[PDB]
Amino acid sequence: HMSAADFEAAVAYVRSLPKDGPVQLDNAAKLQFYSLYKQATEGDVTGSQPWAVQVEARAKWDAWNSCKGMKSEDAKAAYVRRLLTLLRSQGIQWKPG
Amino acid sequence: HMSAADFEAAVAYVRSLPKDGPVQLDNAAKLQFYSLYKQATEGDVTGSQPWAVQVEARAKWDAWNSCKGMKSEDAKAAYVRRLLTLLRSQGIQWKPG
Repeated sequence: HMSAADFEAAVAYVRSLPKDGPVQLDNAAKLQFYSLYKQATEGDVTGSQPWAVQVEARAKWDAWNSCKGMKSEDAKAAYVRRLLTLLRSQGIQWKPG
Repeated sequence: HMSAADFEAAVAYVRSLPKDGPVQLDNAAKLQFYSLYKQATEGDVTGSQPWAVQVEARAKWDAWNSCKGMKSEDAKAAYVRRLLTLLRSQGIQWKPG
């Protein structure tokens, strides 16, 4: 079954999605994927908080900061689970391959 | 073109390979993928060196220790490039898609 070991396949799947294809990502989803991806691959949020005026960079950093403390494998599992749940919410089933 | 950004896709591809499929991985290749993967995703080698009688665990840790100091993004790129060159050496072309 699917585990954190499928995190890379899930990342590759998200990266492969076309701009206007069958899968749509709202800002919330993009921020969830971004922050879990960074937590999974870099650990806790790095550096200083971006300027408020950089609202997208700041939102990304804040979303990553909201994951501080999460173990890398737990972030990987959460990323995969979120992809699976998002795809189901759009009528799509996924597995690696 | 391909870059470290395709690391996840390359990992997922290697995981997808069946035991006796078109792609064959010798021990050297397995140790290269393992050590670059660990370097890329965890940084420098962790913990104590395994006992020699544990030949495979020792070989894997030693291969990871040989990557110590390598920047994570450089490890990712090296992994992707190694997959591309390994596949070419068996008459296969790969790309994420």
